[PDB]
Amino acid sequence: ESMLTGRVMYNGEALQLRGNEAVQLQLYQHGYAKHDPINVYVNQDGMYSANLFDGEYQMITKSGNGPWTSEGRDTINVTVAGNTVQDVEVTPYYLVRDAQMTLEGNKVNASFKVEKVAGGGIDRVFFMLSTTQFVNDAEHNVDRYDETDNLDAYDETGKLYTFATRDYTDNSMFQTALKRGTLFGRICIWPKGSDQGIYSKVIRLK
Repeated sequence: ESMLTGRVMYNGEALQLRGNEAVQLQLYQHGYAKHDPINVYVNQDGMYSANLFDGEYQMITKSGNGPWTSEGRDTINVTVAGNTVQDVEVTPYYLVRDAQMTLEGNKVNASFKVEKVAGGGIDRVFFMLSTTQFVNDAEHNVDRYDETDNLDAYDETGKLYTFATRDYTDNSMFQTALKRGTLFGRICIWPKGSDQGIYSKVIRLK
């Protein structure tokens, strides 16, 4: 069996997603009308891998699934002949730019800049803390902190967003992560209309 791999990307760059099983691509072998696809998951770094027999496939994003619009959505004809690469281009709503999360004693200061692509408005923004690198909207074994006011005031490319400072003095997992020297963070923009967040890269704060 061969491996079909690739990236979900925009303008040359793989997207930062919720890994696990939240974002799926579809592979069709009998035409789109037959509505019988193979499921392929996309990881937190925008990469997918599928174990397939050689042959002809049509690959497409799953309608409505992922922090992007249907712009340019169409089937991509793929010939799998041994291990094969095929990227998928999408148009995101937003990207999280210049993400910074800094540790100051027991406090965390997080900020970022908005890049507006398709746009449509920002539903919520939040950051996550974790003792490991696997951090997303559901997995965050130290904290998740959301802000939801005035987000329309940041709905423009280049706008700097600064979170309220958060103190983690009595969080045993946090204090342990400090002492073990292992604290990870991530930031998310949730676009209005999206089923999924778009993220910064994972940041190691300590």
